[PDB]
Amino acid sequence: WTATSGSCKGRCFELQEVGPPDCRCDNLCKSYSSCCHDFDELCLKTARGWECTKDRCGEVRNEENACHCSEDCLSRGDCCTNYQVVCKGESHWVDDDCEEIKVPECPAGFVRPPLIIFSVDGFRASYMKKGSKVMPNIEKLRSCGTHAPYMRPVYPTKTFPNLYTLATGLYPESHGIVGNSMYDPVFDASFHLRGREKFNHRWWGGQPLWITATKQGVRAGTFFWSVSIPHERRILTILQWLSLPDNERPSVYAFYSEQPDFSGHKYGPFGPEMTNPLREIDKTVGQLMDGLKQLRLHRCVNVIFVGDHGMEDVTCDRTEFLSNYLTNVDDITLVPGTLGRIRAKSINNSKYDPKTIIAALTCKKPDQHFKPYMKQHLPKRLHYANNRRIEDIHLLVDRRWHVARKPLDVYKKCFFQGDHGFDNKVNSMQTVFVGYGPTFKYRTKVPPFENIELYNVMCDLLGLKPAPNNGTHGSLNHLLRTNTFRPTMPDEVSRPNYPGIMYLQSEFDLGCTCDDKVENKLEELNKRLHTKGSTKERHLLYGRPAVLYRTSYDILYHTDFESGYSEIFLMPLWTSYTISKQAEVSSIPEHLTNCVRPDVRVSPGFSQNCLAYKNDKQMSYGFLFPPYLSSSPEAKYDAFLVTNMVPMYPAFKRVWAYFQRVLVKKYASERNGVNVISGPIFDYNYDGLRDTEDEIKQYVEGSSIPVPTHYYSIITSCLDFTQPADKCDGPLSVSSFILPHRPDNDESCNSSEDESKWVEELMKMHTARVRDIEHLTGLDFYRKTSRSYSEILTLKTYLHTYESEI
Ligand SMILES: *[C@@H]1O[C@H](CO)[C@@H](O[C@@H]2O[C@H](CO)[C@@H](O[C@@H]3O[C@H](CO[C@H]4O[C@H](CO)[C@@H](O)[C@H](O[C@H]5O[C@H](CO)[C@@H](O)[C@H](O)[C@@H]5O[C@H]5O[C@H](CO)[C@@H](O)[C@H](O)[C@@H]5O)[C@@H]4O)[C@@H](O)[C@H](O[C@H]4O[C@H](CO)[C@@H](O)[C@H](O)[C@@H]4O[C@H]4O[C@H](CO)[C@@H](O)[C@H](O)[C@@H]4O)[C@@H]3O)[C@H](O)[C@H]2NC(C)=O)[C@H](O)[C@H]1NC(C)=O
Ligand SMILES: O=C(NCC1(O)CCN(C(=O)OCc2ccc(OC(F)(F)F)c(F)c2)CC1)c1ccc2[nH]nnc2c1
Ligand SMILES: [Ca+2]
Ligand SMILES: [Ca+2]
Ligand SMILES: [Cl-]
Ligand SMILES: [K+]
Ligand code: NA
Ligand SMILES: [Zn+2]
Repeated sequence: WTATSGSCKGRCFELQEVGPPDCRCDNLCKSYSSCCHDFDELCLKTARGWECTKDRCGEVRNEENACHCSEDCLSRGDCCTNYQVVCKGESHWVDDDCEEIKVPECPAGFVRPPLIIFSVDGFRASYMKKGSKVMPNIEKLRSCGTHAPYMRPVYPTKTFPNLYTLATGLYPESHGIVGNSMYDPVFDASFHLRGREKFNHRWWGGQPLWITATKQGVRAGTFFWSVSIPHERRILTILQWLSLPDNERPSVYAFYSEQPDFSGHKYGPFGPEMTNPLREIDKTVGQLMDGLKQLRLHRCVNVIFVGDHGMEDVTCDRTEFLSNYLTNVDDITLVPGTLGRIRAKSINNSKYDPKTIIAALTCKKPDQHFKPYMKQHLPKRLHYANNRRIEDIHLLVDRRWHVARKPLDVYKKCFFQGDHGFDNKVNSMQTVFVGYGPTFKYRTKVPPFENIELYNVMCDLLGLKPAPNNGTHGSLNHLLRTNTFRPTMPDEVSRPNYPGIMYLQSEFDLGCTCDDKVENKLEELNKRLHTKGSTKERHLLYGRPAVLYRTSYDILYHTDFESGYSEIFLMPLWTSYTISKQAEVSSIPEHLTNCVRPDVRVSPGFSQNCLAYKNDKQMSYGFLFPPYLSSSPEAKYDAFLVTNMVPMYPAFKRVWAYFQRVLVKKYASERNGVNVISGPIFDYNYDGLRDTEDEIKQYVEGSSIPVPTHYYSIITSCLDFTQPADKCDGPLSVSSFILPHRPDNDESCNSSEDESKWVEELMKMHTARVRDIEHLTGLDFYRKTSRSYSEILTLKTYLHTYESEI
C-alpha cells in the first residue's frame, strides 16, 4: 500500500527514490503502481507534440506543453530537441560534417565526459548495413565513431541475461539472471518477465554499472524506464538531467528502446514491417544528438549505441514436441522456446531419471532440431552451468526452431514470426556496438568482441574501478583514444624444475614395455642437445606458459616437443610443438603400437603406469604430442614416453587420433605452419576454473592418475599467412578448442560413420577462447612475443566461430 495522496510538483523524475508510503515521482513509479495522483498531469505532458513549428518560436512559456519553443527554454533546459533548428537557423546534428573530437569540449563545470548508453532491444547486427538507408543518425555515429561489425551476446540470447551482462561484465551463471524465466530451488521462488517477483533484489548478483558509479562517487541517472513513458519523454528527461547544477548532474545515463525486438517478434527479422521501427529508432537518436548539440554537449558526451541480441526467423510450425519422445511427459517441467531446460515436476517422485530422459531425447529422429545435454557437457564457451537456477538437463535448439512439451502448449498459450535465445555463436543472434565521443577513436573499425567486455570499458570511460567480472581488462584498449587501462602480466607463482637423467630403467616397475631395444658420437652429442632444449625456440614460440598457482612441475625438452609436466597430476599441464607446412605425417610403426617408455628424468613415484590402464576396463590412453608427427624414426621414441601419456576413453581416442593424424597437418597446410599447445583440463564442479586435486571425482582404476573432464589445444600461426608460423614478424592468428572427454560419442549423432564426417563438426562446436583455457588451467600464455600486451589480450579473447559471413 502506498499513501498516493502526496504530489509530484517540482519533483518530476527525481533522482533519489523516496521511501514508502509517500508517493513516488521517479521514472519507475508506474511499475510499482506508486506514483503520486498528479504524475501524469505534471510529468507526462503531451500538449502540442514533440517538435517546434515555425510559429512557436519566441512564444510565451506555457507550462502545459510537452516541450517548449520559448526564449528561456535553453536555460530552463526544456526546449523541444529541434528548437534551434526551427527557431535559430541551426542545422540538425546529422546534416553536419563529422569532425574529429580530439579533446572533450564541455561546458565549464563538467568534471568528466558524461556517458550515455543508448540500448536497443533485438537490434540484429546486419541491420547496420541492411537498414542503413533509413537510419542516417545511427549511420553517422557508426561511421564517424568506433564500431565493430558485430558484438557477441551471451547465452541464452534473451533480454534479461544480456542487459544484466552489459551492466555487470558477468556471465549469466555468475550474475544469476540465467534466463527470462527461472526457478530458484533454495528460495523456492519463481522469476518471470510479467510480475512482481523480478523486483526482489535477491535474483540480481554482481555489481551493475550504476552501483559501481554510485559507490565511487559518480552520480547516475536511473537506468530503467516504465513501458508507458514514450521515447520522446525519456530523451527529454535525460536532457533535463543534463541541465541540472554541477553538484546534482549525473555523469552516466541509460536510454532503452523496446524496438526493434517488439516488431521483430511479430514480423520476423526482415519482415517489410521492420523498416518503420528502424526509422523510428533513428528519429530518437536524432532527437538525442540534436538535444546534445543544443546544450553544447555533442562534443563532450560519449554515446554508446549497443544492442542486447539479434532476431531469428521462427514460426509455430517449426516446433519440436517433447511428447513425441517421452511417454512420461507429465512428470517433467519444461522451460520452453529457443532453449530447453528440464526438471522433475515433483521432488517427491523417485521414478524420475535424468539419465533415461536424456537417452529418450538423444538422436531419436533423422532431422532432430535440438540436442539434449547435461549442463556440464555444454560447450565450455557458453559458460552456462555453475548456477543452481540452471537445470541439470538442457536442450540446445537449432536456430529457427522451438522446443515445447505438448502441442497444446503452442495453440492454447501462428502469432509470432521471430524469436531469439539460441546459441551465442549464431549469426542471427549477434548484435551491435558503436562508440562515439571524445574518449572513443575517430572513424575506427574494431574486430567483433564479446558483450561481457563492455563493463570494464564503461568503467574506464567514467574513471571507475570495475568490480570483479568476466571481461579481460585491456582487451578493448584499442577502442579508446585515451582512458586506457594498462594491465601488467600476472606473476608466475611456480617456477619449473629442469630434471636431468636421474633414474635407471630398472628402477621403474610400471608394467610397460617397448620394443626400443634395437640400438654414434656425432648423434649422441646431438640428442643430448635435444634434451637440453636445442630445438626449444622452434617448438615453444611465445615463451612458456606461466603457472599461476602453487604446484610442482618439470620442464621436459625433446626434439619435436616441449612439455611442462606436473608431478602432482602425473601428466603434462601443457605440451607445445610446432608443425611446419612441409611436415610429413607418418604412421606408428607396427612394432611400436603398444610402446610406452619410462622417462629417465622423472621418478617412478611421479609417473603413470601401464598396469593401471590394463586393469581399467573403461579407460585407455593417448598422447599429447602425437607420434604421427615425429620428425624422424628416432625422434618417434620420445612421443612414447610415459610422461607424454594421458588417460583417454576409447570413444574419445577416435576424436583425438583424427585430430592428431589428420587435422593438425591440414591446419599447418592451410595456415603455413601451426604451433600447437595441448593439455588436460579438470573441471568436475563445472565452474570454468581449474580444479584443485581434492576436486577430482575420477581416477584411472587403482591409481592416483586423475581423469580430465576435457582436453584443449591452442593452435597459433601468423595472421599474415605468407609468413611461416615459426618466423612471424607481426600479429598472430589463433583458434582453440576445449573438447569434452566423454566415454561415448552420443553428442555426435553421426559417430558410427567415419571420423571425416563428424569429428571436425564436434570440434567446431567446442571452439574456445585462449582465455577460457587460461581460467580452466591456471596458466598464462603468450608471455614472450614481440606484440603489445593489449593486443595479446584481444588475441586471448578471440573466438573462432565457424559461422559464414555477416
Ligand atoms: C567470472 O567472474 C566472477 C567475478 O569475479 C567469478 O566469480 C567469483 O569467483 C570467486 C571464486 O569462485 C568467488 O569467490 C568466493 O567468494 C565467496 C563469497 O562470495 C560472496 O560475496 C561476493 C562479494 O560481494 C558475492 O558476489 C557473492 O555473490 C554470489 O552469491 C549470491 C547469493 O549468495 C548470488 O546472488 C550471486 O549471483 C553470486 O552467486 C554466484 O557465485 C557463487 C559463488 O559465491 C556461486 O556458487 C553461484 O552459483 C553464482 O554463480 C557471494 O555472496 C566465498 O565464500 C568463497 O570462499 C571459499 O573458498 C575459499 C578459497 O579462496 C576458502 O578460503 C574459503 O574456505 C571458502 O570456502 C568455504 O565455503 C565452501 C563452500 O560453501 C566450503 O566447502 C568450505 O568448507 C568453506 O566453508 C570464495 O572466495 C566469488 O564469490 C565469485 N563472484 C561472483 C560475483 O560470482 C567467476 O569465477 C568468473 N567466471 C569465470 C569462468 O572466470
Ligand atoms: O523489454 C522487455 N521487458 C521489459 C524491460 O524490463 C523494461 C525495463 N528495462 C529497461 O528500461 O532497461 C534499461 C536498461 C538499459 C541498459 C542496461 O544495461 C546497460 F546499462 F549496461 F546497458 C540495463 F541494465 C537496463 C528492460 C526491459 C522485453 C523485451 C524483449 C523481449 N523478448 N522476449 N521477452 C522480452 C521482454
Ligand atoms: Ca531482448
Ligand atoms: Ca573447477
Ligand atoms: Cl529462459
Ligand atoms: K583399459
Ligand atoms: Na553417436
Ligand atoms: Zn524479444
